[PDB]
Amino acid sequence: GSCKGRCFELQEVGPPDCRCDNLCKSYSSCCHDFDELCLKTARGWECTKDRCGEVRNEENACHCSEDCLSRGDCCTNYQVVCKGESHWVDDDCEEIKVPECPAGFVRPPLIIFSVDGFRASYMKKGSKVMPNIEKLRSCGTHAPYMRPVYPTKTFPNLYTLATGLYPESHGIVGNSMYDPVFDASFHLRGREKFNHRWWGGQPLWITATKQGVRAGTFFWSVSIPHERRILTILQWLSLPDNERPSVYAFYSEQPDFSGHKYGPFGPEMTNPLREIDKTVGQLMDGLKQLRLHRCVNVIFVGDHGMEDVTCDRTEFLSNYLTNVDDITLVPGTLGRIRAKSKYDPKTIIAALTCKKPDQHFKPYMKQHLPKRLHYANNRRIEDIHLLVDRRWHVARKPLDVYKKPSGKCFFQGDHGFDNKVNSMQTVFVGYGPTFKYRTKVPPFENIELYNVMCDLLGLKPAPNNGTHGSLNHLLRTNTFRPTMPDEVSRPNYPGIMYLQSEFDLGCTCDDHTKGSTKERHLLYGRPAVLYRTSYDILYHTDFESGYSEIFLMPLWTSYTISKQAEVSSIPEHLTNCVRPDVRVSPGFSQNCLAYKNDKQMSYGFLFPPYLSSSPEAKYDAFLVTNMVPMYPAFKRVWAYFQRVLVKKYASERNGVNVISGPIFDYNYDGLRDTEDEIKQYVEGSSIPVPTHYYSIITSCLDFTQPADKCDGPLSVSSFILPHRPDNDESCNSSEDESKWVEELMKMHTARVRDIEHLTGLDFYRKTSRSYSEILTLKTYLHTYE
Ligand SMILES: *[C@@H]1O[C@H](CO)[C@@H](O[C@@H]2O[C@H](CO)[C@@H](O[C@@H]3O[C@H](CO)[C@@H](O)[C@H](O)[C@@H]3O)[C@H](O)[C@H]2NC(C)=O)[C@H](O)[C@H]1NC(C)=O
Ligand SMILES: CN(c1nc(-c2ccc(F)cc2)cs1)c1c(CCC#N)nc2ccc(C3CCN(S(C)(=O)=O)CC3)nn12
Ligand SMILES: [Ca+2]
Ligand SMILES: [Zn+2]
Ligand SMILES: [Zn+2]
Repeated sequence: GSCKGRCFELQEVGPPDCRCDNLCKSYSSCCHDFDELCLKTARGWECTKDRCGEVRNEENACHCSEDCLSRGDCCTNYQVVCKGESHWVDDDCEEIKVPECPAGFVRPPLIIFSVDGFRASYMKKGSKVMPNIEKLRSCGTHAPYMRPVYPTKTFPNLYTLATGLYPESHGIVGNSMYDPVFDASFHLRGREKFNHRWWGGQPLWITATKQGVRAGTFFWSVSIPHERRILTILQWLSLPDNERPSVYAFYSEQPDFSGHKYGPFGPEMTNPLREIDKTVGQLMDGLKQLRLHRCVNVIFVGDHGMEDVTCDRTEFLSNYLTNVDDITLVPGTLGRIRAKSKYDPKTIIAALTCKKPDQHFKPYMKQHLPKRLHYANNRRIEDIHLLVDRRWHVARKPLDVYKKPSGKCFFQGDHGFDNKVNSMQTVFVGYGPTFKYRTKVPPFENIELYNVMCDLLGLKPAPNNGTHGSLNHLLRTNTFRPTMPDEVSRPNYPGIMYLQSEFDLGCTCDDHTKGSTKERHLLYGRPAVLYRTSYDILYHTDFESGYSEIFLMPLWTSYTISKQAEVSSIPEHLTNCVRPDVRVSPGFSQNCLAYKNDKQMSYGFLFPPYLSSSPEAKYDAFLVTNMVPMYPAFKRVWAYFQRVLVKKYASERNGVNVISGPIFDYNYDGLRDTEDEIKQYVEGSSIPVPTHYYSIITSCLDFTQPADKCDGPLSVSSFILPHRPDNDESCNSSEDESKWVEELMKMHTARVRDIEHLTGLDFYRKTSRSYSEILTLKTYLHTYE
């Protein structure tokens, strides 16, 4: 019945014997003497000079007596105050070229210092506010920011950090959730959240344990002071070889807790930032005191940022919907709606769509949300979602909300918004023997981190949504080397096979061998096809394509548009021209009759006829092998992109290479559909309708070089446009395309990697860059923020 000998014991005792572990307070299951022995606070956490060589008083939180080292309970500043040593922060950066660990240590430990709601811009505050953190940042490896997953809430982001998985895959899709299979709710408060049934994937503490690497308890009851959390970690580090964990985590509820009260830029935020830094100093001083300060890898990382949000900036569904009492809303910086058991999704979406001039939320069916959010493929995600404007909340009705009785809001800051929003970005710093010295790295998504942490511990990662190798540039030593996948399907290269006469495709028109087309239009090699299919490489003066005889359209179409390229028209005489392709059987070709019989569907072209190099070349653009099903509403988007925006990008970027193609993701799992999974065809045909259209736009990062003569790193932007039969998503869509199309595109920006998942292709296979560098490029997201 005693915690004597057991404080913060790693092997938690089962029921009903009392506990002394990190979480016993949250189970109200601590032994009676837990507070007394394990949560001592007398005299604080710092030695003072008058305590140096004191007689030991056992009531003290930490000790300054001469036996403190042998007892394992000196204050973190003991050697500094009592033995004349410097604080860690007062030492200059010193490159740790090799881990310097005690005997017995078989790998450098990892300590994750996680800070809740640590907005990326808080790093600008500087060495006068946060001297310790700024030393970590400038001596170690750091990114300008780290992007969280959506929703930009704590539990989804903490578990992503831990698993490398999107929320829809790990299952923690919100701080609040309903699961229809369990018929149960998950809430930050209450004990439900501890039940293993909610938690999917394989978190780092499980990965370590499964591979024979011990973890400290990552979780801490709120009542355990931060200083005690640190002392506990440090004390665990002095355990014998056969007990000592290799992986630890500190967690702090700051600066999030204050951020909500004062807003992210409230002047009161300086105090929490100072206190966090002091906690960091206690860790580093502690490690130095243990002579582990050149042994341990330390990651400083946040879960998300913080935005200015006040109760007066609240949209109410009751202003849009009658009978708002039929609905359940998960409210705040996002919306999820479901019925209470009158309810009808289409009525609800319509009634919420483009209804007020300044409307600060947009409704979506989850499958129509931007693919970059990867927020749909989980039964815990409601079909109806509201994306809320930064700085705003959505609520169901006024009386569902309440101010203080004094009339002021409960909060001035909040988070949860789209993870592209600047204010939601958080931090990453790595410091120690395995990280690079005084190195800055590009920003990266938090899904990538699990793989790094695995590498840092010599663990094989569980299957996750990180691209393993994409952050090899963070480390001075890599335990993992990325290898480029082998191509599964080889292309055919058909010459002239058929004759005009053999084609009865219902089309009308008013009437190539590699060469240097491959050199000019495919700058980074052919994409590889990573699934079993039959497809043809088709060459033309102005573009190259990979044409699928299964889906009867290109998988990809590649072409290069120079800065000085001329945009021309679709001649009147070629307005409705479609031409048979003599290289492809009639049987594996689309036909024009299908389109005439389909009253909703038209067609467009992947290579734009607007960017033809000559009148003769333009005829290639009307080949049946270049056409794709497009709703008329979609053609408004695509024609504007092709006729106006491609030239613009080319003009701005000193030329661009473009790869465009269809995506099919009818089951919204972010993966390429099998043919069995396609649920819509051009009527009377087996022409599959794309759910989306992608484009990858590449150029030289050094803009002084043209895109087709680039020596160094590359620059990419990409999108995955939803193929919709209306433009209800774009509230200004009844105006000229100049007012809304490019904003639609920006909303549906994507990583090359997202397109790879969605198509089963592999891009950038032949460049003068290292594969690791290419992995970084493929994980880049252009945000426009
Ligand atoms: C993000 O990462 C997760 C985890 O790797 C990915 O989920 C995994 O997806 C695979 C492939 O679909 C699933 O396994 C396979 O499922 C098919 C379909 O039934 C089956 O025929 C195969 O034999 C195999 O079991 C796997 O179950 C699933 N894992 C988890 C944890 O759900 C996910 O696809 C990734 N997301 C993106 C967008 O990349
Ligand atoms: C998810 N979570 C926490 N994640 C971290 C974390 C730290 C560093 C890092 F790189 C990645 C993650 C610390 S704690 C959480 C928190 C809030 C923070 C605290 N303390 N509170 C709790 C309570 C319970 C649990 C569960 C999660 C599920 N399991 S399981 C079944 O997967 O082993 C048990 C403990 N997590 N949790
Ligand atoms: Ca799919
Ligand atoms: Zn948080
Ligand atoms: Zn918060």
